[PDB]
Amino acid sequence: SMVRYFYDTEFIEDGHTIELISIGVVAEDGREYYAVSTEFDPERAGSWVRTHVLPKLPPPASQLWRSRQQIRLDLEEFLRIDGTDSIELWAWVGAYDHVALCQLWGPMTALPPTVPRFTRELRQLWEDRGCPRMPPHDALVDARDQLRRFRLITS
Amino acid sequence: SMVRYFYDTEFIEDGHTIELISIGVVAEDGREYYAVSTEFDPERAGSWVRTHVLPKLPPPASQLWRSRQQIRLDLEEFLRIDGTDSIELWAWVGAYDHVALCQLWGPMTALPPTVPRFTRELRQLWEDRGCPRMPPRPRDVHDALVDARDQLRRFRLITSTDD
Ligand SMILES: [Mg+2]
Ligand SMILES: [Mg+2]
Repeated sequence: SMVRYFYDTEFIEDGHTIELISIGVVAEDGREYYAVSTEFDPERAGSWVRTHVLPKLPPPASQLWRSRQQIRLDLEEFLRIDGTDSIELWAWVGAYDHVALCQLWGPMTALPPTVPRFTRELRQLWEDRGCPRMPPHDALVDARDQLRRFRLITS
Repeated sequence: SMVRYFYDTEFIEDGHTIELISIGVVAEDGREYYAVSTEFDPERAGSWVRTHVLPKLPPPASQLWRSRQQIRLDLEEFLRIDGTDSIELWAWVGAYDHVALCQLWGPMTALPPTVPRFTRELRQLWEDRGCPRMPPRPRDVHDALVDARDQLRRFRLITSTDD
């Protein structure tokens, strides 16, 4: 069968690279994943990220802080890539999010075979369904909200 | 009061950067844009890009070869970023193509206000309509302008449907 995952990332981007700060992913079965990268340089954060992203992060002793390799491994387990379920990825205005996600494996040719090479655009579905009314920058909170919006849109 | 632009990019992406090779854009009113960047390093190309993308590029002397700044300016004009129509960007999937297009303006904060921050995905629209049988993929698919043209043709079939 098919399982949908809704995700969001926070990152530092400068028109050239995208340095991942955090990633939240929620499956439609209710499972949740959240991690913060130990490998981004907070000194490179612009004012917006420094004031709206970085203060919401966990304290530094939290086990939520993980290396990029750990996050990759954690996502391979979370997405159940070794099993037979098919995977759909969804994000809201997530072009950069998709890149940040794929770059945890490398070039998009390094993606595990069962992870799709594109992320469905939740904003597109929303508009396609006539922009139904939905409810009123932490990545797991945002990912959770995307799932909630999908279920409303598709109800 | 809205105009749809269908686009494709070709690039060298290595898990860190996305270095633009070319971009093709087709407006649903028939207008076309195509340019090839003078700034990507062809030696950095992988074997797949070397065989499928590079040989379809135009000769060095072609006026199609342009700087990144020039492509930006050209796109500001072509998309009519200061016009009254709203702009819709469409591509087969967006993601890497959307980042490659938008990095023409540098960081996300510098994208002109009227350019949308997402690209509508034809692949998603095609699936949402029940995966209708489509025409075959054309002769030179990894020529960015050929790709964009074909995307518009598909969009029209997917939406000029009986539903
Ligand atoms: Mg986001
Ligand atoms: Mg492309």
